[PDB]
Amino acid sequence: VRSLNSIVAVCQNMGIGKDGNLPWPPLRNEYKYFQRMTSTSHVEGKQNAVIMGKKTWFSIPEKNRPLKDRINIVLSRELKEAPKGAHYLSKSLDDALALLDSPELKSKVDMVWIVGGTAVYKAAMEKPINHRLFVTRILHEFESDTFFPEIDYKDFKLLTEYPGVPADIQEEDGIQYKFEVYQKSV
Ligand SMILES: NC(=O)c1ccc[n+]([C@@H]2O[C@H](COP(=O)([O-])OP(=O)(O)OC[C@H]3O[C@@H](n4cnc5c(N)ncnc54)[C@H](OP(=O)(O)O)[C@@H]3O)[C@@H](O)[C@H]2O)c1
Ligand SMILES: [Ca+2]
Ligand SMILES: [Hg+2]
Repeated sequence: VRSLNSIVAVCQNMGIGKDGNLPWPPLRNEYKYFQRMTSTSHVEGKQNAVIMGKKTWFSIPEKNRPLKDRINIVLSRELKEAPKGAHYLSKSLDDALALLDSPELKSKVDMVWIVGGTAVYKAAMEKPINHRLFVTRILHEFESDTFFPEIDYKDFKLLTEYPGVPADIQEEDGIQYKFEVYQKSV
């Protein structure tokens, strides 16, 4: 695989979750952004792949699984088989990466998106591969029990602009946030 993409929503303390869910009530526009970003492939007849941890998979309402129009891969050191609705189960990021290169897959897959949690983000960030990180910074603090790993500001350069990513601070339900994109070049 030539490059990875990661997408995350973070609040002020770099928190990404609480009690198995998100720290904030629903933001419509943030959500649509996530969907649009992870679903949109730039090649006819291909689909994007989403990789996520076990807890993240289970955080999705059951009736809503797997994320439509994407190949869902779940990572677990404990499961024997893919949880019901998931396309593939992998024992590590490496395995997942490998699988994707598999012939069966390689042809069917456009983009690879890492959708968390912590450990998954971390692993992906450490691979010495081209990587783009799409961060939504919510400019408020909510109680969180799960956090985003530390990003190496020497590797990941924040782009000042990116195609299709609004630049201004957004607002919704009295909350402000901004979209940011960082890029690591290998
Ligand atoms: N704000 C956001 O953008 C965002 C995005 C995602 C999730 N969230 C939130 O974060 C929480 C879930 O995140 P989390 O960090 O707690 O959990 P997680 O990464 O989704 O789940 C962890 C489990 O996943 C498996 N796993 C994780 N990384 C792995 C690796 N490299 N190789 C193999 N297995 C791996 C392990 O399963 P086994 O124990 O079976 O081995 C591990 O216990 C929820 O609150 C969710 O709502 C927020
Ligand atoms: Ca476990
Ligand atoms: Hg927070």
